[PDB]
This record gives sequence, structure tokens and C-alpha cells, in this order.
Amino acid sequence: TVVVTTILESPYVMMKKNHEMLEGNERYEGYCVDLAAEIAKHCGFKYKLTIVGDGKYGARDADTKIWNGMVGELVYGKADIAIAPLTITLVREEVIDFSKPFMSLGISIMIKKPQKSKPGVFSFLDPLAYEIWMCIVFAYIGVSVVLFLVSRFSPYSTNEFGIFNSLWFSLGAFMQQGCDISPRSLSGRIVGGVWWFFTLIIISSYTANLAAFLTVERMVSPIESAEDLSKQTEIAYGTLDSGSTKEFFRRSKIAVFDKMWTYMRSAEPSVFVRTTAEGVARVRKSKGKYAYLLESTMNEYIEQRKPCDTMKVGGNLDSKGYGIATPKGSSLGTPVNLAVLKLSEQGVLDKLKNKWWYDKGECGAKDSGSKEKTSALSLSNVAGVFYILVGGLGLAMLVALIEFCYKSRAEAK
Amino acid sequence: TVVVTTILESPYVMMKKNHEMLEGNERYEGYCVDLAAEIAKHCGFKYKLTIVGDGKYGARDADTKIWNGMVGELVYGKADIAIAPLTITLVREEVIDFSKPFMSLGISIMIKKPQKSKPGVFSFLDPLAYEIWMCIVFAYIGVSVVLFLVSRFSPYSTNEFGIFNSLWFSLGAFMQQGCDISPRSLSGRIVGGVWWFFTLIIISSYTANLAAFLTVERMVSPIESAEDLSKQTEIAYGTLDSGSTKEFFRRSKIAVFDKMWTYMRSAEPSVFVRTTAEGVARVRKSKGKYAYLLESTMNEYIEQRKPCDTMKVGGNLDSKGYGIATPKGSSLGTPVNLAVLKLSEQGVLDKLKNKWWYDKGECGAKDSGSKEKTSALSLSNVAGVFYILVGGLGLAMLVALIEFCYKSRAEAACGRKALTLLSSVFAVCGLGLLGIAVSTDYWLYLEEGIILPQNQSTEVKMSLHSGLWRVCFLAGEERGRCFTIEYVMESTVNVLKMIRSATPFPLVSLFFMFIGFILSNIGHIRPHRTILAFVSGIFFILSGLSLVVGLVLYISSINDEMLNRTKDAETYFNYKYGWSFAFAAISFLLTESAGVMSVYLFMKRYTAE
Amino acid sequence: TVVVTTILESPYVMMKKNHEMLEGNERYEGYCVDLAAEIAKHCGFKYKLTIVGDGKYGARDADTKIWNGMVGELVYGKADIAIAPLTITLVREEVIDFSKPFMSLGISIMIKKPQKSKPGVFSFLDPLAYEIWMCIVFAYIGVSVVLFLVSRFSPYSTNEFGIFNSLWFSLGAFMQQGCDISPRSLSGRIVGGVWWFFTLIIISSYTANLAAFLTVERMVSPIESAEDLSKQTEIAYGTLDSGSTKEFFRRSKIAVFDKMWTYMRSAEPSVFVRTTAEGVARVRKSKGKYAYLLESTMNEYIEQRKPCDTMKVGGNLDSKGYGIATPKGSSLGTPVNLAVLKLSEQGVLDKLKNKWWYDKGECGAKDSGSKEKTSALSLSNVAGVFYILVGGLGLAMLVALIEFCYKSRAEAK
Amino acid sequence: TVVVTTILESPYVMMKKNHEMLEGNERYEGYCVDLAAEIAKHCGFKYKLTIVGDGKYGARDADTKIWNGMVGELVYGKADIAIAPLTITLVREEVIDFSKPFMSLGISIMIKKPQKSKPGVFSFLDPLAYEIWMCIVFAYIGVSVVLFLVSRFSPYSTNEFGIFNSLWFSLGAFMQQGCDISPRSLSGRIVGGVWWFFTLIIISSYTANLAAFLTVERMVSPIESAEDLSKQTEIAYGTLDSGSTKEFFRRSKIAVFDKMWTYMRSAEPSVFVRTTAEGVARVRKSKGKYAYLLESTMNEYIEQRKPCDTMKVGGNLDSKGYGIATPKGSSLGTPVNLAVLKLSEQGVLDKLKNKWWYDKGECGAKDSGSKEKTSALSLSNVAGVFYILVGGLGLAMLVALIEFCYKSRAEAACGRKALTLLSSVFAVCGLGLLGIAVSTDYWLYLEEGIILPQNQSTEVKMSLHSGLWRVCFLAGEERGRCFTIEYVMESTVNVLKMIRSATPFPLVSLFFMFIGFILSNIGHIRPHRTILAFVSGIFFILSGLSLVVGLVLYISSINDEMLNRTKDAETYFNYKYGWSFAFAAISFLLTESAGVMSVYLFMKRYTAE
Repeated sequence: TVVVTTILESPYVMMKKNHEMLEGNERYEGYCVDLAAEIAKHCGFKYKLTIVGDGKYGARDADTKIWNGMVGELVYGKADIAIAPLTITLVREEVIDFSKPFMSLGISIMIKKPQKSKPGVFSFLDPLAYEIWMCIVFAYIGVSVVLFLVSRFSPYSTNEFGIFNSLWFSLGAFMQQGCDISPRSLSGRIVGGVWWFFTLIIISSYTANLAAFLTVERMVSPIESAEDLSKQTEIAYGTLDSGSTKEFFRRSKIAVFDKMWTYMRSAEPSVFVRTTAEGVARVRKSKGKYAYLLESTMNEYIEQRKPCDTMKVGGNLDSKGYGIATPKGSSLGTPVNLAVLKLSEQGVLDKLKNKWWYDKGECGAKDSGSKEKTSALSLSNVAGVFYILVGGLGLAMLVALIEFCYKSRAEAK
Repeated sequence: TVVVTTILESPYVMMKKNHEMLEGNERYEGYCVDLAAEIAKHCGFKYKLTIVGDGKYGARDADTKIWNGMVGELVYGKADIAIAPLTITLVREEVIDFSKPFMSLGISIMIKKPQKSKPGVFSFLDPLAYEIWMCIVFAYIGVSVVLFLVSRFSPYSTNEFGIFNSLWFSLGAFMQQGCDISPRSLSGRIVGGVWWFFTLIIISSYTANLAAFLTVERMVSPIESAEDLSKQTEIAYGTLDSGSTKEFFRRSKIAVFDKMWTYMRSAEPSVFVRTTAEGVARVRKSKGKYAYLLESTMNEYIEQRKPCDTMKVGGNLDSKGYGIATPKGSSLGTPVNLAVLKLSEQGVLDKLKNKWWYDKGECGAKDSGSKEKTSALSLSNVAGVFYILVGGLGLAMLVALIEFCYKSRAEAACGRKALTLLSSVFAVCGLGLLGIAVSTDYWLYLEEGIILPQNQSTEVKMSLHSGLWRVCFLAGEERGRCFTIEYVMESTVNVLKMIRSATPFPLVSLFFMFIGFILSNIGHIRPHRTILAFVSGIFFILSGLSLVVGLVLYISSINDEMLNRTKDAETYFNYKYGWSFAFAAISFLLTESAGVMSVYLFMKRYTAE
Repeated sequence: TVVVTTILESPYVMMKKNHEMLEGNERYEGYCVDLAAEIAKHCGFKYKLTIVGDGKYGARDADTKIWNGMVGELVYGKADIAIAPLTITLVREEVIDFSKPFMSLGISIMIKKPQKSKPGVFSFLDPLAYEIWMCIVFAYIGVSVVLFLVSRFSPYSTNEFGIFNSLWFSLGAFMQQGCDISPRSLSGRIVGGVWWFFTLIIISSYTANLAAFLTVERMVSPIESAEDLSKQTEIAYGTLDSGSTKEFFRRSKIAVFDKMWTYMRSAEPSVFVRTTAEGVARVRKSKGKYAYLLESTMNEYIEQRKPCDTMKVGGNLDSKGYGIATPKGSSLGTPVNLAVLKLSEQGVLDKLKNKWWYDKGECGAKDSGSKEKTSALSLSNVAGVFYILVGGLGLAMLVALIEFCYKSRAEAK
Repeated sequence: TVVVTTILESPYVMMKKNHEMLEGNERYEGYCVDLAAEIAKHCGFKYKLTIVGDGKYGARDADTKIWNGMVGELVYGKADIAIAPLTITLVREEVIDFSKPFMSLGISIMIKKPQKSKPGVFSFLDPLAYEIWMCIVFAYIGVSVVLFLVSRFSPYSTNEFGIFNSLWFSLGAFMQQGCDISPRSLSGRIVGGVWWFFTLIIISSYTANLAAFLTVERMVSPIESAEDLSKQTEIAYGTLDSGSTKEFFRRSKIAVFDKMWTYMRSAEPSVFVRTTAEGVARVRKSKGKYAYLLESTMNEYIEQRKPCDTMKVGGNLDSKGYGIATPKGSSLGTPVNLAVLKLSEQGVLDKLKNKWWYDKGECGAKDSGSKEKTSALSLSNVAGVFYILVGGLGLAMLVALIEFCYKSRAEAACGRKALTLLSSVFAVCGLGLLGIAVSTDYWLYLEEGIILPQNQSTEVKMSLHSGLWRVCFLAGEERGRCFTIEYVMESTVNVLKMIRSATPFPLVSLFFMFIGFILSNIGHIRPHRTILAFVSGIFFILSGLSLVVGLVLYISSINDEMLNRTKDAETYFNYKYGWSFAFAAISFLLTESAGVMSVYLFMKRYTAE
């Protein structure tokens, strides 16, 4: 009767563990297998599934114009019905008829799930912004100068506040340490009064936000909704060859899409890859270097199956449709055409969409909820404080030598 | 000639600077109007534009289902061809003809993009309450004076703690920055000891509650995944009605979408809005209380127009399409259908799709420069700490100039005469302002009332000022009761019983200045045998310590009754201290200062002996 | 045909806002109204709802044996069918027949939702337990004694460490303050070394947990699962009279239930109350003093309708059933009996249970999620630190007087 | 005579101390056995007990539905009356006769009641890592020696910073408790300045991460409401099969219950357990990884028996009933049915229901004394801080006794001779132990492997020790490669490239002691013109500072590669430092100490000049 030309892709058609055990036509299962079984029995015919294992979705090729895989069986007439995740396009439509779309999808960007970032060397000063650390050092100099200028005028023979000691008094006040010298005037002690109140807020502010950083973790979304793709050029975009995602970016006319296809041709080495499962694996080996653009409902499934290290970003960048491919003027097409619309209008198809993607198990708020213990700080989190310390240790020894020069040139005294 | 129907929706159809001056189809301008000329010339028919009367897209009711909108204009024979952002759905597919889609689109949430409220300049002191900072300074004055009275006792040697030193020790101890010297006496170490235990808890409490603010601020997550939009009833969400967004969520078979239509049906008031511009405006007014569901292409254009206060969250919830539509039986429809694809195969659809969208870059790319995700404090957080620091330096220069002038004149009897009279003035003003304050019944205000949400702000229901002896009721039902606390009249009377818990301590403080000033009167007549002045000064110092206990008893007895209200969002609350509270707080300053001066009166006059 | 004797209780039967506007028999609505409409139409008859407004559920009374309310209409035959939230019991069964239960419930304890507690005067020392604050003071004395005994033996004429100063050195080290004296021996400085490391952990530990208290709020469940009821005797239990919850505790035989009925009779003044809505209001005026035991599915509804200040605690303490009451040897009972079981076996009844309680709106994780801003500390939260301070201020003045006694008795020197 | 069938379930049917010795129906004992005698005497029939062969309650399969269990014993005519905790359901109601319920009950979750793990005695230092506390002490030694070399320079007056003072200043500065004196020199203020900035960050980092521990500990909520049980896949939940709990969740119409049966059907392995005792035992073994669904009455009895490690959470999910059952057509059933109600109307049901339940109070009411909800720290949290405090005091007394003896002998040439030789021994041991360490390739261990969940613990897959110059591979596939880092062979090789990033700093440190000891050899021959000894001591002090940079470069380059692993729970990891890491760390201590002694060699011998 009918010969089903299709490919197995999770979760459309899958290979059951009952391969050698269960014989017959129920050895392969999936969302596409039920909808093929629904479309055949409401029409009346019965299915002969066979998967040509070349793997190519297929487009009309360059310089030879050969339909590669499932389309090649469907064009040359060696199979009759094609229930498969196959895209309806213009060059696809002209050779052979199509049904109405299963669901609505788009070209979807797939990346590695963001992790804990590499802690920077100077990442300890993250709780306070750049303008505050400048205004702390600027006010450090300013309060020291005002304390210096105050202490000169007022004797009430030992004025212990030089400009060098006034820097030292305010520095020890900033670092919560005790200083031996104290101001001995009403005009001086007000400077010590407001500067001590300056430190008590800021040091508590640094402790508060650093507690806020370690308690609540917030990971960056590196590339968002394809305008951030257009500017960031450290990542390598990736798509599948012999398919619709190849030819649509070849058909780029939007300026943001024209930026892509220039880089998609001019790149190294992944101009294209050959399997979505290879593309899933290439993302998981990338660790942020590479992204693989693919079908949206394919992208949604891999994020729900639980290695959990993949993330769909933004939204769809196109609109495409999965329809039952049929020969041009099919023996079965118009009965399939109404019965595809019949399953949609009573929500059996959307129930099948609810069925297959939900039952596989989820990776959502369940692991983000209570699979965290907050880690101890590593050496990397506070590494630069050691470098400033030992860098201060070497710089102190350098000024020790320049002191020996100026002390010895007391010579000819 | 043909008829072209449109809906007045930005940016597809726009108005003109010559809204009434200009002629013909050139009355309007827009993406669809430019698209309609493209459909016209390639096919070969002149077009006359028309407008739908109602301004709604298309509605199918449980009814005779005459579509109220552009569709019924298009079906029943008023109009010929529609050039509009009409959504292609299967319900509309069976009743009219659609071409291939000329644009790709989806449902997208538009929320109010959160304007950062730059906080108060003095927002650093928000972890503590303003009553606490009042009680810290009241404790700072008291510990300095008590350490003065401990140190400067009558047989005391080499005890350097004057009042200027005792003020400087407690300020150094409170800031944890060390100090010059330590008290070399057993009672001096006790007052230093409890103050060290005081400053340990308060700074640790301030650091911990400031950590409590910043963790709760980071735990707040903006709603973007549309499951957060479904589960958060604090943000209300509605759609444009008589369209396709209302149709999509109605017959949906996604469980999160099912709860959305369940919410949007049974919501009150009717969240459905008949036009997009008012639906944008409800997001603007609500300040993030309301959200709006619409197409993605409309959401992007409203974003890049410049109020720049609306952002798109999440992604396309589905992928529908826009298509030029003709009724069943139109001979023009198949020449229309290939003409749309003809404009597709040269990008003339996509050239116009770029043109109106890039040209409105009037927003200045606010999204480009304001999404660097940063949770560090800004200078707007700790601004007043710099402002106190600047105000301290300019004050200290002002003290430096007056000290420079006063020292030159002094180096180029007065102490005894002026200080005796000035402490005498401070004693009467201290006793009098508290005696007014206990008599006055304007201690605390309350304004219980009920909130009002939208087009609607607030409504008071009850008000009373209050006193320590007796209540005196206010403009709630205009009942002028000075009704005693023993005489009842709820939670507000429960406050009034708890106000009575702090009754004796001001009356105890009133007695100690009363014995304080009268013993001050005795030494003013006869200066000799000078013991009584030092005794009287102790009664001044111990008086203010009781009033510190009096205020701390009073304020804590208000704050728990504030907390004791069952927290309903609809019943707002107000409370405020009064002039007599200021009369008592000022009387604390005059009483302790007269306590210091009367010891200096003893120090000068024991030398006179 | 049939006359429905029942009472309106939310959400069983409710009064619609379309009272004067909508006439006919749809002026009252609810879960019980649908199930009455389901049981009547599958049997064939049509309903005449009328609510005898006396309010009593009714039991066979003391000393007169009168069936009070809905049972009185059902016993004396002035009404025929009774679709109502009525409990099936022995004395109920003997006079008139009953159907199979709607749902399964129990006697359920209802309390005020716990709030922020009153902060204690000495609640500042909550982050560290009782054993630590003893071991801090015990080690405060111990390290001071060891520092005292060390400094006596080693000159390398001015031994500045007395027992009084050694207490003062370790106290200033505990309070993060700077002390003027310093140890001047290797045996002494080790004592200052480990004591300084003692304070740095503990003061940071106090700051860390007090931040943990203010960030995460955790409110006590005061009384849990009816054994904590049996021991706590500051709360007043409450039930409704003229009903099943009255008579079941009268039928107490379990020892934990025998504790209840002694207190339920011997109390003041709420031995019983007269309305569940009065009992809901009495809990909301109680603020923790009083609890109202009631029907479980009634208790579940009030917690979902949103004043939100009620909480069901623990679990059910009994099992009871809501059935359609029928006359003894009813004209309709056995057709009702099968059709009650018919609605249960195909889950229409459980769908009606899903319908009415869910649609009213919820008060769950939605307000606990993001309707919190953490408050500023009040004066009450740190109140006792002021009392210890001013209590230290008065105690310092007392030792100032006892110093004057011992100084003046240097007399006869 | 009649036949009575039972299931061996606690506490309803129990065994006997005479398991085989005693005779008849008295072979067993229990609540149902005592209930069966009550049914016997009031009706008037003698009873013979029997046991079901399988031990399952009752199963209805999609099958011929012969009930496999006590029901099929009761239906088909093997047994007459059942006295058992059989649940009354509508499926069982149509096939046999049930009396009125004699007990009320519900489904209740039993989880493992969490045993508190009393933490490590030194668990206070858990916010930082043990590499950090190693680097703090390494920085503490270095800053003290550098401040010594800065202060004790050759023309220096009155500079009191000896090495015993410089050790005491940095310890006072690190603990933020103030200090005795401050460095009165410009280079001395620099080394004090960066150390003050060091101790500011580390203490604030320790306080913040300790706050991070206690907030995350409080955010963990135990699963009790059964919606948390449904949504948390980390705790697996299953039921007793062939009963009524399996039947109830199967055909349920509650949406949270629907996901439960969806989970319990498709779970792997089969969570259904054929007996309750093994179903209790799976909760015991899993240590809170597994949960069990059962009746409330069985859950309470297992709780009050004393392992006391199982608690009940939530409430009764429904309210089913237990009833004495007879088949259809039993003449005894209506005399049975009124006899159950006869025992109800005297509480004889309820008297027996009290009796077995109060008598097993062997648990000692663990729930009564362990649910005072308390989140304060215990002494078990900060225990080692007391233990360090106790160990410090006993050490200080030990220093006090030896100082008392040494001072008496000394008060009742030696410095120059001993210190010169001891620094010479320390120099060779410092250079030699590092030279072994650079040569040795046992720096760091790794054990990559895969976990195993249950009846199953761990399995290694790969192992390698490693060196700075070259790797030397280990028992992963038994391949003895001392394969150089330039020669590749994944994430573990990515570690090996990052180990090479810290290569020069130990080799730089190896050169500086090599120039250090040789310049030390020159002064040993000729003491005169003593400048070179002070120069050589600087090369010792600067050598250890480079090795501090060498270790900090090395340790940070390991920790990020630890973090760089994609975190899979199934692939566990191990890492550990080696003997050569200890050889380098010990060599730091000898190098800085010889740096101090060679300055003292200069201080003594400049006095000799």
C-alpha cells in the first residue's frame, strides 16, 4: 500500500530497546510514529516504515540537482507517503505536494548552558562599581589634605600631623585598624568624625553585597535574540547542510541576516556539520566557543532530555512548517490534507504534542530549586588580593633601596 | 476600481501631517499603504483606500458569527481586497482566501520596562529605622555625660576625661576605630564596657540587615518565560480583543496557556482592550502592575518609538502569519497571491520590511546601553555618606576660622558668671518644655484608611492624635472626644493601652528636674559649702537617662503594635510623632547639658573654697 | 416533585450577585448546586431549592429529641431530597436513609496564620545558643586568668598585667576595640594570639547568622497534629454546636480525645459558637488565643479564599462523609445511590471537586514568592542592648559611690 | 468451625516468643487476633486462624482478575471471614461484603527522619578553602619577614621592629584588634599598608561566605505537602503494590496525584515493593533518597517502635477505611456487621485501638523533644574554635615553664657560633628539598571515575600523578607513561597544560637559593667586610616570595580546572597534593628562616667590625 519514507530523530521516530525482541512494525516509536499511525487509519491505509539510512534531509543539490535522502525516495517514486519532520519551502513545493503544517517552528540558536564563570584576578572588587572605587581614592586624598591643612594653623610645639602621617591616619581608618595618632582640636576631630562614619558604611556595604553575590547566583546570557549575535564575533555559528537552515541563510536579504551568511561561508572549520546529534555533541565540547542553529522543536527537546547543559536563547528567527510530504498529485494527499486539519481542529495533534515532549522527563526548576550547595571560596575568587600583597611586598623592598641612596647622600654633611 | 480596507494600527497605517489638507489615498501613509501600491502596480489595478468603521480586527462570537471587524467588511461584499496585518488562522482560512505569508511573527509579552528609581540620598541608613538613629545619638550623649560624671568625681589624679574628651572617647568607641586612651578607673571601665557591647551589636545589626536588603533585591526575578507571567497574580495580563490573540489562548492545548485563558476570562475588571494604543497605555499607567499580550512586530515598533519604556520578554509563543486577504471567489486573488511571492523573490517585501523599521531609531538604542547586567552598588546608593563627608569638612573649616580668631583675642570671673546663668536658663527651658509635653496630647498621629488601586489612590477612614495621660480624638467621623485612656473608645485602642505602658518614666523624669532646678536655686543664693550643686547636677544627669528609657519604652510599644496589625494590602497605615515628642527630645538635650555645666559649677566653686 | 432542603455555605451553595436581577432557580450557585442538578437530571426529577434559614445542621437534641434544621425538614417529611453538606452518623442513619459519601473529610483544626512574632527584649542573642554564650563568658574568665598567671613569672620592674587589667585586655579584644596594653613575652603573646583568633570567628559567626535570620524568614507552627494540642493549654479549642463535631468529642474514648472534651466543657466563654462564619471571624480576632475545629473541606476553602490569614494544621483527626440525605425508604434513594456511585466512578464528581475550589482563586506560593520586602530593624529588635547599656550606666554610678566609701576610709592613714 | 485469614503485618498480626513451641491459634498474637476473639465470643463461633500463602493484600490486574492475595482467599471459598487491615474500596465493595469501618485512616508519606550529622570539629573554616588558610599563613610569614628586612636595614634609630615584634605586628593587624606601635618609616608603611588591605578583604570574604552557608541551609525546605514530594525528583517515592494505595493513585482525578502515578509507573527500577518491611527498609538504606507511601496507622506504629528514624509528613491524603470482610452470601456477615458496631458502642474497638498503640512507647517520644524549631548555631558548629583556644592556653603555659627555667640559668660567642651553623643547615635543607620536589613527579593526584547509586558505591576509571616538568601516568589502564607535557595524552590533559603555566616560579626560586647558599659559603671562610652576608639574606627572603607566587599560581590553576569540568553528578572527581608539594612548602619555611638568621648574622658581625 504505502511506504513511509522518513528518518529517526528524537523524539519524532526513535529506536526502541525491544529491537530484536519485538518484531513487526512497532519496533520504532515516537511522536511522528503515532501521527503517521493516526493519518493512515483515518484514511484507511496501513504503513510500511523504512528509513533510508543515508541521513540527509535533502535539497536539490548544487551543480547536479539531485534530491538527496527522504526527498529522493519521494521524488523518484520508490516510496509513497512521507510522514517526517520535513520543511515546506518553494523548491520543495514545486516538485511534490505538501500537507498542512504539524506545528510552527523557527531557526533556533542552541548554546551550552551557562556555568559558573572563571573568577577574574581582580574580581574581589566586583561588589562596588568603578565610580565608587575612584571616589573612595579621591576622597582618601581629599580628607587627608583637609586634615593636614587644619592641623597646621592650631597649636592648641609638637604638630605630629605631616602630610605623610595624615595619609597614614586616614588609611588606617579605612582599613578598620587602630592608629596611634589622634586629632587634638575641634576642627581636627570633626575630620576624624565624618571619615570614620564614611568607612563604617562602605566596609559594611562591601560585606553586604559580597554576601549578596555568593547567596544568589546569577549567570549571564552571553548572546540574546540575534542582534547580540550580530555584534559578538568570538562565537562560531553552525547549521546543518543538505537542509532548509542552509538555504534560508543563503537566501539572506535582511541586513542582520546578511551579516550571518558572510561569516557562515568565511569560517574555519565548521561551515556545516553532518548530524544534529553531532551538532549537539559539538556544542557540549564547545564550552562557549560555538553555537549550533537548528530546528526549534528539536532544540526544545534536547533541553528537556537531561544532560541539561543546553539552552535555547531568545526566540525563533524564522517560520517553517513540518508537513506530510506527498507526491505531486498524490494518491492519498487530499484525504491526508483534510485529516491533518481534522486532527488539529479537535486538538488530538496538540494532545500528541503534549504527550511526547512532557513524558520524557524535565530539567527545569526541579534541579535549580534544591540541587545547590554553595561552595567554599576557591583561591581564584580572592587571588588578586594575594598579588596586590606580594606586589606590595616587592615594591616595599624597592623603596627600601631608594631610601639607602638618599640616606647615604646626607654625605658631605 | 477596487476597495481596500485597513485598520488604523501603527506602523502599518499612520496619519499624515496633512490630516485633512491632502487628497485621496494619500490621506494616509504606512507600510501597508506602500505595500498596497506594490500590489497595485505589478498586477495593474488602481486602488481606493477605505477604513473600517469600528476599528477592531475581527470577532467570532457564539452567535450568528457575522465577523465584527475588517473580516466582515471583506466577506459580505463591502470591500474587495484587504491590505492589513490580518492574522492567518484556520478559522479565517475556511471563510476567505489568504495568500502566502509576507511576514513572520508571534505572540510576545510587553511589560513596563522598569525605570530605576534613584533612591534617597540618605538611603544608606535604611537597614536601621529612623527611631534607632535617634536613640543612638540619645545614647551617645548619655554615655559621654555619665563617663564624665564618673571620671570627674570630687576626689577624682591625672584623670584626663573632660567632657570634650568624654565626647571623643565614645565617638571613637562607637566607630570601632580605636581610641586615644582608656578609662583608668573601675566605674569608668563599666561605662566603657557596656558601650563596647552596645556598638558591637548595632554595627553587626546594620551590616546584617544591609546584607538582608541586597539578597532580597537579587532574589527578585523579572517575569519573562511566560510561566512566571502565568503564576504571578501581582502582574495582571490581558490581550487585545476581537483579534487572533484572544482566539489563540481560548482554544489552546498547552497547560500553561490553559491557566492564562482561565485567568483572563474570570478576571475583574475586563482586561480586554479594544485598541492597542490604550493597551499600551495601561502598561504605562500601572507602573509594572499590568502586562499586555500582542504580536511581536507591533511590540518592536512601539519599543523603538521614544518613550522607550516598554521591553519585550521571552520569545515568540507561537508563529502565526500576516497575509493579504480576499473573499471566496475573488478573481484577483491568485494574481494577488503570486504577486506577493513576486515581491518576495526580489526582497521588495523585505526592503519595505526593513525601511519603516530601521528609520524609527529615535529611541537611541536604550536596550543597547542599559542591559549590562550589574548588581554592584552605584554612587546613588551611598551618596549621602559622601554628602555627610563633604558637610563635615566644610564645618570643620568653619570651626577652624572661629578658633583662629578667638585664640588671637584671648591671648591678647567670666567663666563663673556666664556659665551659672546659662545653665539656669537651660534648666527652666528643660523643665518647661517637658511640662508642656506631658500636658499636650499631640504625641502621636494615626491615619488608618483603605487603599484604592487604579484611577483611584487613597481614602482615609480614621484619625486621632494622642497623649500620654489621655487621648484626644480627631477627624475620623468628626467626633471631638478628649476621651481618657481608662475609657475605652479594635487595634487602635490596643495601641492606646500600650501607650500607657510607658507612662511613669516621663513623670519620673519630670520629678528629677523638679528636684534638680530647686536644688539649683539654693546654690544661687548662697554659694558657700558647695556640695549641693554637685548633688543637683547628678539629678539632672539621671533625669535624662530615665527619659531615654521613657522614649525607648514608648517607641518600642508603638512598633510592635504597628507589627500587630493583620497585614492586609488594602488597609494602609500611617503613624507619626508629634510636637510634644519633639518637646521631650529637646528637653533631653538641655537637661544633660545643664548636668555637665553644674558639675563645672562645682569644679570652679570647689576651687573657690 | 422534590423539595431540596439544604443550607448555603461557601462553597457548597452560594448567593449570587444576580439576586433581584436573575429570577428562577439559578439564583443560588455552588458545588452542591451542580451536584444536586447532576443527581436530579440523571434520575429525571427537577429540583425545588429552599433553605430553612434557622442555620442549624441539627442533631437529635438533649431532653426533647427534636431534629433542629435540615434534618427536621427531612425527618418530618416537609421536604423530600436533601443534597447538603450533612454528616452520616449512627443516630443520623437510624431515622432516615443516606447515600454514599461525596468526599472524605475529618475534624480539622483552624488557626490564625502565623505572623512575625513579637521580638523579645533579649532577642539579639538569638543567633548563638545558650551553651555558646556560657562558654564565651567561661573562656573569657579562663583566658584572662591564664594571661594573668603567665605575666607574673617573667620580668623580661613594671608588670602592668594585674588580674583587673587582664580582664580589661581580653574584654577589649572581644569587643573588637583596641587596648593600650600589649603582652611583652612569648608566653604572653600566644595568649593574645589565640584569643584574637577566637574573637574573629565568633563575631563573624554572629554577623553571619543574624544576616541569615533577616534574609530567610521562618515562622513557627505553634500547634501540630493534635498531640501538641494536648500539651499546650493557652489556646481555647472551639467547635460548632448542633452538629457532628459536638457529638463526636462527646463520644471521646481515645485518651488524647478524652483530654479535649474535659476542656471543651470546662472553659470560658466559647464552649461552642453558632456560625462557621462567626467561627472564621472569631479566629481572625483571636491572634493566636483561639482555634476553631471544623469540617476539613470547609477549612480548605477559607484558606484559599483570600483574606489569607487562616492555616489548616497537621491532618484530619476523624473520618466523616457528606451524603445526600433521603427519607427512610426513599422514593428516590436507590436511584440516587447508584447515580452518586456513577458520578464517582467516571470522575465527574472529582472533576466538580476540581472545578469549584480551584476557580475561586488561590493564596499559596504566589504571595509568599514576591510580596516580601525585608523591613528595617525596629527598636524592639535591638531593644535589650539599650537596656543593658542604661542598666550599665546606672550600675557604673553605683560603683562610683562605693569607691567614695573606700577612698575616704584611707582615713586614719 | 470457621476459617480466618490474615496477613503478617505489624501491629495487626505479630509473631510469638514461642514461634514454634506454642499451639493452635495462640501461635500468633496481635490487634486483629484480639479483635477476632471479640468477633468470636459476641457472635458465638469458634475460630481457626489461617495465613495467606503469598503475603500480598489483593491485586486486580488487566486479566481474568482472580485477586492474588487475601481477597481471592476470601472470594473463591478457601476462607470464611477475614480479620485483617483490608481497605474498603468500591472495587472490593461489589465483589464481597464489608461491615461498617472499625478504624479511620489515610494515605500518609513516610520519609527518613533526618539524622543530624554533627559536623567536623573544625567546620568553622569551611567558608574558605584549606588552600586559602595555607596561603594565609604563607603570606603571614612573608609579610613579617619583609617588614623585618625593611625595618632592620643597615643605617636603620629607635626602630623597635625585631623579628619577634614583626611577627607580633602582622598578627595584630590580621586579626583587626589593633596593635602596639606603627612602622615609623616609608617602606615600613607600605608593607603595613598592603597587609591592611589584605586582611580587610579576607575577613569580609570569610564573613560573607559564612553568611552564604547559613542562608542556603535555611532555604532548604523539607518535603511535606506532597506537592513538594511530586515535584522533587531527587527523592524517589513508591508504594506497596498489590494493595489499595496502588489502586488509589492509579484511578485518581487530582492533577498532583496524576503526576505521581505517571512518575511511579515509568520509574526505573520498579519502586513497588511486595512487603511493607522492605518498603520501610528502602527508606532506611537510602538515607533520605527514597520515600514510601503507606497508610497512616502503619506509619505511626513503625514510628513509635525504636529505631525512631521515620517521621510522618503532611496529612491524610484521603480517608479510606478498614473493615472485616465476608464474601457474597455469608450468613454470618450481618451478625458480624452488627457485632462490629456492638463493639463500637462500648468502645471495645477503641479500647483495643488504644492498647497496642500506647504500649509501644519504646521510642521515648523522640518527636516530643526534637522539633523545637531552632536555627541558632550549636556548640557543634564552632567547636574547634574553643579547641584551638584550649590548645593555645596549654601551649602558653608550656612556654611559660621553659621561659622560667631558661631565665634562671641564663642570669646565673654562643650566639655567633650556633646561629651561623644552624642557618647553614637550614640553607642546605631548603635548597635540597625543593630540588627533590622539582625533580619528583608526584605533585598532584587525580582520580576521575563514575559513581554508582544503590547496592553500589563507586568505580574509578583513570588515575595519574603528575609533575611540573613531565607527567607520569598511573593505574588507569596500567599504562606506565612518564609522558612529557609537550606530548599530548580531554579535561585532564587540559589540567596538564594549565599546570605548565606555573613552571618558572619554582625554577626562579631554585636559582635564588642557589645564589643564596653560595654567597653564604663565601662569608663562612672570610668573615671580614661583612656586606655580602646581608646581600645573601635578601636573596633568601626574595626566594620564598617567588615560591609564594609559585604556589598561588599553581593552586589557582588547579581550582579553575576543577571548576572547568561539566558538572555531571554521575562522574565524581578527586584531587590531592603530593609529597613534593609538601617538599616545596617545607622549603619555604626553611628559606625565610635562613633569611632572618643571615640578617642577624649581619647584625652581629657589623658590630664585630
